Amino acid sequence: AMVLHGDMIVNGTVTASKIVANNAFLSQIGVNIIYDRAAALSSNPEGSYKMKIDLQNGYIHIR
Amino acid sequence: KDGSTWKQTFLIDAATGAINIGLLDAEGKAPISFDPVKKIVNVDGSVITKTINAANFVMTNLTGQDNPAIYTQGKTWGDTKSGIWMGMDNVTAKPKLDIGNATQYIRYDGNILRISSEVVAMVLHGDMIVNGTVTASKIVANNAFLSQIGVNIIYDRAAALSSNPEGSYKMKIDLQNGYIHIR
Amino acid sequence: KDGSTWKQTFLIDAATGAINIGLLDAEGKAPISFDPVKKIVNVDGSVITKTINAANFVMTNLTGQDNPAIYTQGKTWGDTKSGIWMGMDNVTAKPKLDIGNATQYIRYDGNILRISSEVV
Repeated sequence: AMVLHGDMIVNGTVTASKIVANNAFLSQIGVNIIYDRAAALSSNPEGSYKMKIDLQNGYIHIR
Repeated sequence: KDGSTWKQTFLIDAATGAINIGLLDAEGKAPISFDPVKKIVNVDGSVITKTINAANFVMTNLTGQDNPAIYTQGKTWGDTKSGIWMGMDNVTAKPKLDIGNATQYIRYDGNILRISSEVVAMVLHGDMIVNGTVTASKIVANNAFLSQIGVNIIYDRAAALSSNPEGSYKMKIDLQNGYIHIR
Repeated sequence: KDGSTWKQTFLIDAATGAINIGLLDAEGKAPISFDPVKKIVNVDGSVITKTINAANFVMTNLTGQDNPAIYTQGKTWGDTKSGIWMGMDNVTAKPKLDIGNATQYIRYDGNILRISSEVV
């Protein structure tokens, strides 16, 4: 329900439950456990990937 | 009396109970003339109106084809003009409405609405547990306290916000073909 | 008749076609008095109204400075009050509108709108 005719400097909080886009010129990030859309958009986001860099427990799994 | 024109204004006739006031323009009627026979209360216009007591909202004398409505005469739901229309339309049995032009406006029908316009179009005064689907085409933010992720081929905003998201980066971890390129 | 005040209500004069009803408050007029000479249909107020047939929407007798509009008397587009205003404003030639206060409301002008509010 957001039809856009201008540029938004949001003075509130931009929350959400899902996100699809083509790119993102962001400022600072957060990604707990590196899946990929090689698996995410693909079925089972824990599906076909080659290396999942989880920064929580010294986890560099290389495939 | 006037010239050869016996202009008559007030009348009461003991033949049909007709009660007439004001000059005549109709074939046998005047703006505020009356006819208790086949009773009808006919009036029009009010220079001063500072009050009502009931709504004066519905339209009747035709249950279906006098649609209850307060609207701009000469414009309705589907006109390119920037006029207005409100009330309970009865050709659809439920309210029609349109405020503004045909591109930057608010349209409504008794069942659904069409507001093809923005606002500064998500202004937020509360916290959202979205019960729908939050889709999008682009995203810019300062951080994200997410739950689960997806990132096909690890670029960086060292390249993404920078020109050519395939631009200046140092290691692109694509999880699709055993691709760890280190620079 | 009353006291030394000959309060007159109904009248018809064969000098100017004047048709008068009700007590007088104006200089030479009454709420539902009439004057077919320089014709005018003047009335006001209706205790019972359960019907209309045409909109009763436009405002005329001044093409530009009687703006076609149904609105709260004493408030319009740009007032901090929480009143309302609707219709085809003619000082801008197109509809003005505002429902609610000056912070949590919906504003509109014939061309554009300003709804500085949320929804869930």
